[PDB]
Amino acid sequence: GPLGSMEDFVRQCFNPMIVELAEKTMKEYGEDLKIETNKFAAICTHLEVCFMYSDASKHRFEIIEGRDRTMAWTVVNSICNTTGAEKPKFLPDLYDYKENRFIEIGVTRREVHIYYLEKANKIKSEKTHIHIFSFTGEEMATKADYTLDEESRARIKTRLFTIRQEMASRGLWDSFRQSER
Ligand SMILES: Oc1ccc(/C=N/Nc2ccc(Cl)cc2)c(O)c1O
Ligand SMILES: Oc1ccc(/C=N/Nc2ccc(Cl)cc2)c(O)c1O
Ligand SMILES: [Mn+2]
Ligand SMILES: [Mn+2]
Repeated sequence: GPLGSMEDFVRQCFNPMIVELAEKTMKEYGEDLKIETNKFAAICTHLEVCFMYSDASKHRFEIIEGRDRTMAWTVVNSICNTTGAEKPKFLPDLYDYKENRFIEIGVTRREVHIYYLEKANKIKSEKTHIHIFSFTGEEMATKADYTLDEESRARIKTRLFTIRQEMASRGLWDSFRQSER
């Protein structure tokens, strides 16, 4: 039927804090949200997932993603100094105080195993744990260790589904999906 605006969708669907942080991430990349709207949506989604992952167990995780790059590195360095954790080469998304490791969060509509292998190939760090979510409910994680319980992860998955369903309902899903990578 009607074909909506992705910008409208993002602003109606995500929390304003998430939207603004997303805008900042894009601006930090010099990129224009009004042209790269699908990517804007992707950034909001990834942010929301990182935030949900953290809220699934308050104070277990330190959030790295969403901060200014400089500030993010200061947080990472302080964590490494306090815990003795090995400094990663790339900025990760979270730190798990319980399992004593950084976490990289991926969100994709590509096939999750391939996506996982790509992330793990890029990272090169034996320590950073990778957790990949797809919009279809599949997930993939380092050493089949999924960190959180089924309830929490299902909450994340459900949110992803809701996003996909509302996109599809506005006619936005095809473009969004095809726009990855
Ligand atoms: O889920 C994630 C996927 C990618 C990134 C970081 N990407 N960084 C990056 C991506 C593209 C260029 Cl050209 C330069 C740097 C990242 O920080 C994530 O949390
Ligand atoms: O030009 C670009 C547009 C989008 C992306 C990232 N897209 N990520 C994404 C895109 C679609 C789905 Cl369904 C899930 C995740 C991106 O990395 C780009 O460089
Ligand atoms: Mn990140
Ligand atoms: Mn990530």
